[PDB]
Amino acid sequence: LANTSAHDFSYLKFVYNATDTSLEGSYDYIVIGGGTSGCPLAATLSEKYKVLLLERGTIATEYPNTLTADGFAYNLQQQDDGKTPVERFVSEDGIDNVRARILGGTTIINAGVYARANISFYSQTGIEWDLDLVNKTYEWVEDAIVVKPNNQSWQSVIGEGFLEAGILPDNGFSLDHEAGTRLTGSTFDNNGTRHAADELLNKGDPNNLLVAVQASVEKILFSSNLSAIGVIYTDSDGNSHQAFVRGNGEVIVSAGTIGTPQLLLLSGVGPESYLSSLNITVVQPNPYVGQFVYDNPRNFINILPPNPIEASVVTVLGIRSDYYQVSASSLPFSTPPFSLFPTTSYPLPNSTFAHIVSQVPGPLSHGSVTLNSSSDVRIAPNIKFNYYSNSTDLANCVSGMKKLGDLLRTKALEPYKARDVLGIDGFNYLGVPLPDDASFETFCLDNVASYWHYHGGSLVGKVLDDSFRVMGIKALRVVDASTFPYEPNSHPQGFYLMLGRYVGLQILQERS
Ligand SMILES: Cc1cc2nc3c(=O)[nH]c(=O)nc-3n(C[C@H](O)[C@H](O)[C@H](O)COP(=O)(O)OP(=O)(O)OC[C@H]3O[C@@H](n4cnc5c(N)ncnc54)[C@H](O)[C@@H]3O)c2cc1C
Ligand SMILES: *[C@@H]1O[C@H](CO)[C@@H](O[C@@H]2O[C@H](CO)[C@@H](O)[C@H](O)[C@H]2NC(C)=O)[C@H](O)[C@H]1NC(C)=O
Ligand SMILES: *[C@@H]1O[C@H](CO)[C@@H](O)[C@H](O)[C@H]1NC(C)=O
Ligand SMILES: *[C@@H]1O[C@H](CO)[C@@H](O)[C@H](O)[C@H]1NC(C)=O
Ligand SMILES: *[C@@H]1O[C@H](CO)[C@@H](O)[C@H](O)[C@H]1NC(C)=O
Ligand SMILES: *[C@@H]1O[C@H](CO)[C@@H](O)[C@H](O)[C@H]1NC(C)=O
Ligand SMILES: *[C@@H]1O[C@H](CO)[C@@H](O)[C@H](O)[C@H]1NC(C)=O
Ligand SMILES: CC1(C)OCc2cc(C=O)ccc2O1
Repeated sequence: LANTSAHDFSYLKFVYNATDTSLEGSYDYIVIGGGTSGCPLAATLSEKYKVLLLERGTIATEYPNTLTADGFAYNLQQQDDGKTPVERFVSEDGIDNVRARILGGTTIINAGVYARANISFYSQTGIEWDLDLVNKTYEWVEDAIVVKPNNQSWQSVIGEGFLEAGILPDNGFSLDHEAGTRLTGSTFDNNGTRHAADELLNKGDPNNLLVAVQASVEKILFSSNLSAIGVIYTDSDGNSHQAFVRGNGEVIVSAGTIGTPQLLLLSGVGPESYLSSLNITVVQPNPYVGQFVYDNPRNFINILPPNPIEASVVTVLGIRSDYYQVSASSLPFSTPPFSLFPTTSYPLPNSTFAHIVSQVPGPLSHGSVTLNSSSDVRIAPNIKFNYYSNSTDLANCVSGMKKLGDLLRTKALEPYKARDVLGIDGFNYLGVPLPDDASFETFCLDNVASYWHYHGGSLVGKVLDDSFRVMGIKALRVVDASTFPYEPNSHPQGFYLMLGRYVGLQILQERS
């Protein structure tokens, strides 16, 4: 595990403005998106080869509130001016959401929770994983940026509560996704400093790795034996740039669940009928690009204790097969953190509150990503998740919401009631309190938010082979959250950080 230490920006010595035309030319690898998977991938490939990492966002030093636990709410509260580290969007379902626009990607804006994948996930995928390597790669990430969190009074309350509510066994401190109650790792250190995927660039070879920031990759370039050969990207002034791969090199798309399918569709990789209807020339027909896009539901209640509670970052997890629960305690605010609540018309708290949540696993419900613009990558694509279109997800939210009921009934939570009455109506609620089964179904459907753990759109077995290659195209891979249809665990940053380096190692091995 990592120590308490300042955020390591040493890698800025090889970070350049995309306006610099001397970045243009040939590389062994081009990685698109300096995010959760993309940074460790680029750092790994740079051990042996010349790598260009292209990131549309700027550097995290420009937005200091990204570098502390205390800053979490600020980045969501801040207006999206097209330059900010948080990009706001609204799914076609009507649910407010965010994605990262910064070097380090969503690890620079997220809630810091670190877990390893459910050990059953690997065999469920049917990919021939090198499981020893997976574990060495987890340790490489964890050594760099993960800590054992210190005690936080709210998280200890919630852990006592989960155990009293029957979420057993007590797993103590563990990074593993396993049934029961545990303290998990965090990418916020014990001084509250955020550590993130951008610090994994410090593991790259500074003679081999170049990073362009404010680089908007607009198109993947192909050969006239179809190969990816390069990219077109534009800089912050709007001028265009080209970079290419050479010899046995490859372009990897690491632009996230939203950005990867968007760039593939803009490049003519996607469903023939759909692309044809936009007069986009088809380079590689594939009916599944931007299909099987998922967003795990977040359902929640908010309690307002009659005495102040101390704000906390989530470290204590309550895990069952059918639901994953946590709680954060928060200061009040008069500017809402965008997407914490599903719409902007949610009532504001004006005292300290506990946000107590359950996450639907999978989920089984899915939607898609489609282009809004057929040319401009800076225009966000359309995204729809179809929350609770699958009855199994609704069934699982019902079970989760019943367990949050059990949690509000524990001795652990009894001190946070406004009235010493027998029932959970003894709490004061911000928004809709918990309510047979139909009332819980209505509550699940009506009060859903994003968990922010959206995934899919470029699935292994649909768009990619078991080596993350785009089927039908040489020298093109995708490595990020677009790649799997089901969550590897409650909190997937750990899996995607691991995946970046792991796939980089598989690329270096395939080539040796
Ligand atoms: C608010 C929030 C809180 C979360 N909290 C947690 C948590 O506590 N723990 C946890 O495990 N998970 C959490 N998650 C989820 C997790 O952080 C993400 O699922 C994961 O980081 C996604 O990694 P990725 O590489 O797929 O995408 P990203 O990390 O978003 O990386 C993609 C990168 O590509 C860039 N990009 C996009 N398109 C282009 C383009 N055309 N050209 C150039 N660059 C481009 C983006 O700017 C971005 O930097 C959270 C998510 C959010 C939004
Ligand atoms: C870890 O993932 C595994 C496999 O995806 C889950 O085990 C499955 O769970 C369902 C519901 O309990 C069972 O009906 C399946 O048959 C199980 N499959 C296998 C291969 O064991 C497990 O639930 C996940 N664990 C947690 C705690 O989320
Ligand atoms: C890149 O250069 C332009 C000036 O041409 C400037 O406006 C922009 O802020 C720079 N971006 C970064 C990330 O330095
Ligand atoms: C990988 O580490 C996990 C704990 O995260 C352990 O359960 C598992 O047995 C390890 N697998 C191998 C192949 O060593
Ligand atoms: C595609 O181009 C043809 C002209 O070849 C035109 O008839 C049609 O409307 C165009 N469709 C779109 C959506 O641009
Ligand atoms: C683009 O997104 C807007 C939201 O601004 C949506 O309402 C509009 O219909 C979209 N256009 C296309 C072509 O998808
Ligand atoms: C839900 O998902 C399962 C697994 O994909 C699928 O078998 C089924 O068709 C879906 N169920 C409903 C209610 O649509
Ligand atoms: C569980 C979850 C979403 O984690 C993070 C979080 C942060 C805040 C502060 O704005 C408030 C509530 C909250 O809850």
